Amino acid sequence: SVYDAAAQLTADVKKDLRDSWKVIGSDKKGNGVAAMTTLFADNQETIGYFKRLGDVSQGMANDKLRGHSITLMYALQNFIDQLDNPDDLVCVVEKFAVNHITRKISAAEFGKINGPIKKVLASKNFGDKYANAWAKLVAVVQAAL
Amino acid sequence: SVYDAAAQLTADVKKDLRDSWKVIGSDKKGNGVAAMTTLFADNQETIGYFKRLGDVSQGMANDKLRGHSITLMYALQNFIDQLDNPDDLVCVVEKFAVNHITRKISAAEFGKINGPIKKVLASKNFGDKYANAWAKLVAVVQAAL
Ligand code: HEM
Ligand code: HEM
Repeated sequence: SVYDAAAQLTADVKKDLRDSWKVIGSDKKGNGVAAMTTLFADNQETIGYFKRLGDVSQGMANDKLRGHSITLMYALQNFIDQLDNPDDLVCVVEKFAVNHITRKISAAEFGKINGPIKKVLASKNFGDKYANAWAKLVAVVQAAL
Repeated sequence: SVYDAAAQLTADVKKDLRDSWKVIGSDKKGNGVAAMTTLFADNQETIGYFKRLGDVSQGMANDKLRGHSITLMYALQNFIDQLDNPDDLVCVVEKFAVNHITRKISAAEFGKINGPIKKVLASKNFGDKYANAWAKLVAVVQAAL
């Protein structure tokens, strides 16, 4: 249940998400591409889903990958801005869930983004505490897939 | 090209876009839904394209419409944030262009959004100069359609 999942975002979790987002959200292009390049490197079996982006190994030099990556960060920005209102958070989460259901992405495979996020956070000196908070937000999307 | 259309956005135009967005972008849920409802009210022929959203006459109460509307405002947020780097603006514009090309939305039809934006701007007392500035931004996306 996406609603029960959203309820897991307690005061402490929301604070950790906001505090860490202030840092990682400041460079959407850089951290967005970093997150994607990590996903492709750690889970090569997911590259097939991104055929439209072309040669993803090119990283920042790939215009389609850069456009996709920046936009992905705005989806996260959207989630963060809706933390105050559960009903709005859920409707935006379900919107993005549809974008992935149509691409045949399961909850299990969507969860593969946790590794990349933990690594991007770690590179900014944000440890497991923050990685776990972000896993709870990702879990809300997983509940809708 | 799209790059040409973006590279032409002048300092004055960018100033007007940023000043007006400071206001209309501060209430994404409210202004996003208002923009969509106005599109359906003045251009009823577009309603069919949004069948996935269900009964759009439900307005704010329609969770699918609300989720879509909030997300549309973040696409605009994305554009505004990329104004000083045409290369990044172009790659995000092309990304959203694909979302519409796949739905068979022509450049002419995409331009139907200008009416709603003009009315939303007007509700906050931003006149013709501002509407013209936004039409130029919309024209960048049209260059990709
Ligand atoms: C924090 C997690 C993630 C977020 C917020 C997110 C967000 C997005 C957004 C905003 C889009 C563009 C939607 C569209 O225009 O159709 C997208 C596309 C896509 N996502 Fe994700 N995504 C995430 C994780 C994943 C993961 C882990 C996978 C795969 C294992 C995945 C697979 C896809 C695919 C295949 C596309 C289509 C790309 C294209 O052809 O343009 N996403 N995602
Ligand atoms: C300021 C201009 C506009 C922006 C920034 C914009 C942005 C968006 C975004 C972000 C999406 C979601 C893409 C996806 O998840 O697949 C979308 C979907 C869509 N847009 Fe637009 N759009 C604009 C104008 C228009 C206009 C004028 C039309 C029609 C005449 C249009 C038709 C569509 C359709 C049919 C969808 C698919 C809705 C669905 O089934 O979820 N858009 N748009």
